[PDB]
Amino acid sequence: GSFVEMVDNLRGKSGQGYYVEMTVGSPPQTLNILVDTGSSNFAVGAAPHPFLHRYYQRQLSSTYRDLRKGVYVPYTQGKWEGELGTDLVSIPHGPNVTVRANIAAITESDKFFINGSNWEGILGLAYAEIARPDDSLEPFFDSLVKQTHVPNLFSLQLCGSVGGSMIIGGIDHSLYTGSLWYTPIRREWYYEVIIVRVEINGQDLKMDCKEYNYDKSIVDSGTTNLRLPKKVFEAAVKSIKAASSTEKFPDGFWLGEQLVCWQATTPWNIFPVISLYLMGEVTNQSFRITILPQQYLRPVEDVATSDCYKFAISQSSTGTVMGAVIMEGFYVVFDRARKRIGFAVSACHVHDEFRTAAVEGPFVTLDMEDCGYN
Ligand SMILES: NC1=N[C@@]2(c3cc(NC(=O)c4ccc(Br)cn4)ccc3F)OCC[C@H]2CS1
Repeated sequence: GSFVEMVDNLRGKSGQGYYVEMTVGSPPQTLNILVDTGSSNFAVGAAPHPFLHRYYQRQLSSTYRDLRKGVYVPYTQGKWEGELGTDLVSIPHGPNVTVRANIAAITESDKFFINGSNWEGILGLAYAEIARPDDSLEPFFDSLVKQTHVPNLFSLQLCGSVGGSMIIGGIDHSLYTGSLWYTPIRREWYYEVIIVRVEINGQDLKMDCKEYNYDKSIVDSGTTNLRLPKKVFEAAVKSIKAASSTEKFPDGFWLGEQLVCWQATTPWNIFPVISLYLMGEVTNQSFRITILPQQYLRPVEDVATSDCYKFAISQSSTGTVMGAVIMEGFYVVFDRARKRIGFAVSACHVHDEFRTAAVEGPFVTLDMEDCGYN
């Protein structure tokens, strides 16, 4: 019921995302559902795709209502297609409630499900504006807040076989150390934020800060990498290269086109910290989040032809995406009631004896509004 009963309600595997158990229909059908703050549709497998463990069978549900409307969602790395309806939805290890939510019954997809994963649909937690087919399709969390007395916020602790917590309706103070710092949500569509400054190992990148948000910056648990606009990526790598001079590496590595390996002997110490300064709550005030190489150098456990690592910072043409690389350092509070997102040092982030992930402030930063793109 309460927040204790929600601790540790997330599961997954490295590179396959975090999922929460949900029930849909009556009687309740159990599905595992990818937690995605980067989209706004609740969409589940509804047909026996050979790689799904379980799927939504509408014919078995007494409370199912056909909306007599289809939906077609292409995106860069894939597509799904489905039939809109509504049904009763519960979260067993969430608040003690049942709600009537929109469901897209997925009937055809390409490169949407992961071969080998233990989830079979997606929970988009972002805002109606980016819901398919349009913002009249009320996102799940909107329905949850409207139909109940669950407070309008949730928080995510992503750890990594991975685990974590999704606290629906509140904050659990044991999941973080130090204090929460809040950045405003710039516009309620994605969880858009504004980055005001970037440092590699204390050294500023000294770019026009608008480049950091071209054409936007988002917090997205449905993306693995920290993704950076192309110009920003170029400068960051050039600067990460300079700082990690001790060893040299091929161009293909930085591009995520090869891995690089060490004996059972990783010198994380040879790699720099990365700091993002975010717009703060108050005029001219910012704060910074700092991640370790333990967040951006990801063990590739599946290398059959060989301890290898993927460089998990990549180029974007869609703006900055603070994906799992960022969120695994932090307890992240999606404070929808106050249009703000909070960051605190996660009690489960992977670090060593030399260095920690950090959230520090306040700092004084001028023209922070100028960093947003229009
Ligand atoms: N936010 C995102 N949403 C998606 C989307 C995301 C995912 N995510 C993952 O598989 C995933 C997450 C975390 C880790 Br760690 C590893 N993998 C799977 C299918 C999707 F369709 O939906 C609409 C846009 C699309 C791309 S961007």
